[PDB]
Amino acid sequence: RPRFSFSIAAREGKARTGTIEMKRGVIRTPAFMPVGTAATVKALKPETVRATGADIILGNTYHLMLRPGAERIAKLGGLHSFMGWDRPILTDSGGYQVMTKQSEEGVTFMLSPERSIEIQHLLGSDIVMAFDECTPYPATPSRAASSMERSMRWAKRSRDAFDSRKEQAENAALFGIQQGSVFENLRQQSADALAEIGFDGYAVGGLAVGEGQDEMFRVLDFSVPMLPDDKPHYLMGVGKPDDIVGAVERGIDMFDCVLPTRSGRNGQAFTWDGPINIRNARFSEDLKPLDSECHCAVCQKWSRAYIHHLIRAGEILGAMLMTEHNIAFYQQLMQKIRDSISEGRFSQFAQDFRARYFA
Amino acid sequence: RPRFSFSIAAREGKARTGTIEMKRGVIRTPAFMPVGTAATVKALKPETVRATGADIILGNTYHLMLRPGAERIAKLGGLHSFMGWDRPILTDSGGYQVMTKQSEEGVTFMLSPERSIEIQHLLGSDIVMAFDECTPYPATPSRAASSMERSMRWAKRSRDAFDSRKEQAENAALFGIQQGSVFENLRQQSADALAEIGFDGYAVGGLAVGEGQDEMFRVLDFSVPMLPDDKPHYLMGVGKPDDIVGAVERGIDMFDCVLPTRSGRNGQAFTWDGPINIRNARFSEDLKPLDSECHCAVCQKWSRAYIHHLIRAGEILGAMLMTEHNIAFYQQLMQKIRDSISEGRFSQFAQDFRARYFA
Ligand SMILES: CNc1nc2c(CCNCC3CCCC3)c3nc(N)[nH]c(=O)c3cc2[nH]1
Ligand SMILES: CNc1nc2c(CCNCC3CCCC3)c3nc(N)[nH]c(=O)c3cc2[nH]1
Ligand SMILES: [Zn+2]
Ligand SMILES: [Zn+2]
Repeated sequence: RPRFSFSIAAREGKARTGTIEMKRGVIRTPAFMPVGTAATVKALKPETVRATGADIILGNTYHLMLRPGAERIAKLGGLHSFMGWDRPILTDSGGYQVMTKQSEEGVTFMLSPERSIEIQHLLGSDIVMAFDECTPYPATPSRAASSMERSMRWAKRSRDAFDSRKEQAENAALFGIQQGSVFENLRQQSADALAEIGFDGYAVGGLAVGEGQDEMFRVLDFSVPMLPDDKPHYLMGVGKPDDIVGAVERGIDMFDCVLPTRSGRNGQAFTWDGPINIRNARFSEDLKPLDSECHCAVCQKWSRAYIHHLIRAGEILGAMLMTEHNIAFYQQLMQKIRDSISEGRFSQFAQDFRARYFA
Repeated sequence: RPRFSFSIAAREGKARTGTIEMKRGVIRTPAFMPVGTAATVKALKPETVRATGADIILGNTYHLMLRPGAERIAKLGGLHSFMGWDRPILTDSGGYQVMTKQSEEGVTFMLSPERSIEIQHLLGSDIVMAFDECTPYPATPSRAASSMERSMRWAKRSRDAFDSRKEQAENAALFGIQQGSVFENLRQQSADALAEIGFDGYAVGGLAVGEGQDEMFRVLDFSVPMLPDDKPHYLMGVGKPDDIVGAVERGIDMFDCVLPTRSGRNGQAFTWDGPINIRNARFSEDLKPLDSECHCAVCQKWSRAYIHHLIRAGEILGAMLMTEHNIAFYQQLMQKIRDSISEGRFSQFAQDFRARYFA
């Protein structure tokens, strides 16, 4: 395999399906990336994450640079070896989660474009995110513009830091992040600056920060077409099933979110008929699986009533089973989206999905 | 298979190795039984418990009768179906863990010999423990005697309750529990009373309650020979690796303990060179597996340094990996004990084990 090759195999409207080939593996797009924190996808062995269908996972830079330390992980052989995941890993740049002392050089809380890129190198990341300033929502246009402009200066710094390190440049990929809050002109300036610099993929940053789905979709409507069509489009931090479907309808190829893992541990199970909270007393004697159609190992073997008991009791197996189901559900969603675009029936799928999910 | 058949295949001194055949499976003896609580072996899927080599697990009566309820579990199909373990289950009688208002009828806190036997029936237990009064340590001889005598009255009540229920009598087995604290004459009276009543197996109760290994071994020395030789001998609540080895040297066939699961979640890992606490800073960059010879999946794939990180971080995968290793270690110990008795070299094994474990 190549360092990086994105190929689009089929299209429907603005939606695309295809593949990213990297040295450590192939990523089917549109892709959902389960999130680790602290070098683990919470409550799952890597082999379980893979069995759900995940092709890539996100590593948590912020946590790891604090514990156990990026240099320690490199000493130990890198994140893949450390945690036992041998397929691609995307790492965020660490600044969204830091967001103490902010300046043009970076932030102390320390992190700069150069140090972020070096930490991701030490971790052995396959997809490296440029270091950016996420812009709070709402933002005035002045503030949005200042932030975006800083982020684009930091994007060039990130590019040059990555390219400076031969090992990294030859084996990893680098994504830039579009800012500009909800303002179309700032989103355009941002897209143009990133395209001039040139990246292997382009994230849409600064969304899912409190604006709500209608506003998120409105900004995606104009923002995603601004990015280079022939590179992947990553919507950071999104999201709920219905958010994913509409974002693919608007040209997004990649997704990450803590929703399935975090809310699973809290009792929320995704189903094709909408989310359920398994702690609810109505499930205490319900012998059906979490979802009626789901192919995961959890739905093949255990009832709602058992998982209800486990979560009510605070048992670790409860978090394990809920998280495996939720991540499997997300992967099954992505598979249905891929197959429906490939068959030219995604718009029908989206409508059918919504009718039933919100029934 | 039969309801219950214990066959001794080989002997060495007082040690025995053999098999218990039951309808749901065969149990290799000497056996270690992982403990659930709340219808789960903490942090493990049943298939993982089986992969470690366990032939039977213990269910936690006390917890289950409170949550989710014994009648609810029966409504749902019984404990085996509920939790997904289709092999034998031993259930304790619930009184050790209760130990509010104690009387000849039983205890309120409610539980009596009859209700304990019925709860174990509702759970669908394969090996049912008689309901007894555990005797605190230390105990005066008067107090020990009174308690033992009550327990033997309750043992007959348990026998008659079990036999009254045809379904239970035909498909499950019933064990009696010897009391008498550390007093040989009371242990003899107890053995004699239980033998007169007749049980499928005999537990040694009332030990591992604070007396220390030397005293535990002294009481086993005279107590186990008092029990019928041709039935299994169960030492309840024992214990550390070294306790297990010496107890098999004294004629014990079955063991249960929370030590491997509970202490695993706390950072303690068993190894052939003695226990280690993985939280210790000395492991932070140690690339070796938890134990150098262990065949478990955890030692094949992850380092001490990773598990150290996980437990320090309070990550659920840490508890999962530590518990799988510890239960696998215990099962490997039992296998070495079985093979060494079968080959007439157990006394050598015991000496070698101790020299290295305490090196
Ligand atoms: C939920 N919304 C959201 N998340 C955003 C994130 C994070 C995406 N997820 C990373 C994981 C979080 C735990 C470890 C890795 C964002 N990140 C960056 N760098 N810039 C954004 O504008 C940015 C914007 C984001 N919006
Ligand atoms: C650790 N020592 C110890 N435990 C004893 C236990 C419990 C054995 N383990 C049962 C599991 C605990 C959680 C759910 C099932 C004892 N039980 C009974 N009935 N009588 C004893 O003398 C008795 C004596 C015991 N001594
Ligand atoms: Zn499922
Ligand atoms: Zn091991």
